Amino acid sequence: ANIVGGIEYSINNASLCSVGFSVTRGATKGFVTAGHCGTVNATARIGGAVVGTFAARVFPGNDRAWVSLTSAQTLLPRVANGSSFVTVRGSTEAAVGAAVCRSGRTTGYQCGTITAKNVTANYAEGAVRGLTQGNACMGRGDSGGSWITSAGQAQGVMSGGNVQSNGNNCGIPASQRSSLFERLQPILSQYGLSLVTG
Repeated sequence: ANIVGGIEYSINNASLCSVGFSVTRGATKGFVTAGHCGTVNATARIGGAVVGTFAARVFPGNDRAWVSLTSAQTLLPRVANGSSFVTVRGSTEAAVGAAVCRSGRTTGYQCGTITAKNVTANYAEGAVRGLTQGNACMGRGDSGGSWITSAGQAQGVMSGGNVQSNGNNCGIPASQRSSLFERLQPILSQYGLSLVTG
């Protein structure tokens, strides 16, 4: 499969999440995603086909993981924006107030601004600390997916947010949204990963 931020993948033939970003670990191909999407060794599929397995994750506390892919997968420095793409150009972290977008299999490509840093989410499984908050909308299944600026700076991976009874927070105003992502930089260093860029 072609590995593009925001696309769907399944975990053990069960849950669906979204790809974060193509990465390498030495010779090993991978993608980063959210930790709550799978346990170590869980099987990832795209397009009906096995593409790899969860190599490592931290969740709760953090919310991060990477999927170690077979060599047959095609890593790409891209995030889905409708039928188009946003090129991944680096991992510079944006400040509060910056515009940012996110991509995922439920709500597609959505944009807003960064409103706060170092936010704690109290999820079912436990607290997750250190999250960045934006007011782009999202919904269930967008977890793991890319957060990126239009200028191509990869920010992090979708963790959670204040989804409403319809499964998303797109039906409330931006001022009322809390959409939380796990910062990319600590994921990259904890697992020794390099971001695929173009």
